[PDB]
Amino acid sequence: GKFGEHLSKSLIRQYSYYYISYDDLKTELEDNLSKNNGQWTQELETDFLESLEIELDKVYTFCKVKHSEVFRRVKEVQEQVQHTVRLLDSNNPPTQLDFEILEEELSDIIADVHDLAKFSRLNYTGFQKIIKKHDKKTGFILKPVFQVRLDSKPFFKENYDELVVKISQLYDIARTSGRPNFVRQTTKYWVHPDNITELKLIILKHLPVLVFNTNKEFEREDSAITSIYFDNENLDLYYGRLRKDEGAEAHRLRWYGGMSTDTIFVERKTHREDWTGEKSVKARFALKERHVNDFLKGKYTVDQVFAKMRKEGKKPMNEIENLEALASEIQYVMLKKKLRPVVRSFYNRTAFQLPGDARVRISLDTELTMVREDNFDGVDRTHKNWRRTDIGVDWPFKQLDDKDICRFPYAVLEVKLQTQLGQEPPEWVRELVGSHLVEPVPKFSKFIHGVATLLNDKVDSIP
Repeated sequence: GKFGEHLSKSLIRQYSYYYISYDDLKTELEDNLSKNNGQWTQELETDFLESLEIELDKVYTFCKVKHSEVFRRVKEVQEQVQHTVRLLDSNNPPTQLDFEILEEELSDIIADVHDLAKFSRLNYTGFQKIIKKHDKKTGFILKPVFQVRLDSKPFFKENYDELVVKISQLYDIARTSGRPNFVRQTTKYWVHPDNITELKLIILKHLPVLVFNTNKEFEREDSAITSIYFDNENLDLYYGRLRKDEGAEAHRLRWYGGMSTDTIFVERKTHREDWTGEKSVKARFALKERHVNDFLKGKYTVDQVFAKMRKEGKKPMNEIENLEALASEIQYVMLKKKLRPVVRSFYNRTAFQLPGDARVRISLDTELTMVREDNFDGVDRTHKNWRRTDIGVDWPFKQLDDKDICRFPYAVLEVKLQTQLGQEPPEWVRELVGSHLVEPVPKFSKFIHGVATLLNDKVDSIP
């Protein structure tokens, strides 16, 4: 009534005529009743139902025009945006200037959808308010009669749910300026044993030494990386890795820290030639030391190996089945190729990294040593074991015969960068790498070096 006409004055500026004539209908109700001394008739009702059907048809059609008009701008931009995306890969590319315009046009449609929605709703509220006022002031029933007429001609039933979702989808393309990060680097350097400490102290200031929670304080023992490499009498695996053969496997049994360590890593490296397009892999499974000799024989089955892991329930069966397939393959090769402990690789690793920072990550391998594990010269070193027991991690292994050990003259410094595009690596790294402490050099194999050095007499190809 009064609150309905006062709020009606808050209509959209541009559209004043297209809007409901509430005042004109409120006058028709009060003027006809005053004339008939507060009484409504069959004649007055049919004439008032005419006025309402005139305004309903006026609104329904305008809204059927503006609805198609705003849907036109949508079709036009949906098309232009879909073609812009196609042009991202083609010879003619779309610059950032293009997306700025597309966004500008969407913002304009957003304004229109808003105005269309505000109008449809304001009008429907008016019709509801006028029918409610008529049925009150007269004893005539018009609410369910007129509802049939409103439902047959809906402008208010517009969901906009799909339009809004589409506008956001299109706007996101303009926001993401198309269809929608750093650079890695790994360098190895030789370090002369005179600089191991100086270099360690330098790195220390910037990056802390990575210490694993060893259930006890640090001991030199805790940095030892011992790896027993396997090959046969004919040194098949060595030649394969040496000639960089496609699919060339290298088998090694690794343990971290001192002799107290019971968890042994059964590792395998598969070489993949660049022509395949596939990268080389490294795969491993953990094994208790008390089971190693028995496993390599075939006596300790793969199903026995992983029985505890299956029962533990921590790992998904898919992963377990892959680890089982791995162990099975490693077990097959050891037997079929008659592999035996051939050469031991030892070195101490000091890692340097800031927690949750990968911009710079350094590692230093020191006391690089290759020891004989074979029986190719008649001398049984292992004594039917997977490693010799006359040595531990007790470098420089003085007890060993001079011809069984190769104490490598240098240390290896590995610098792993992850530099975000546009930015540079820290100046401290650039200064260190360019200093008298490190020498530039490419990666080498401790297995190949060990076999070629210690088994010089057995090998024909020496790099």
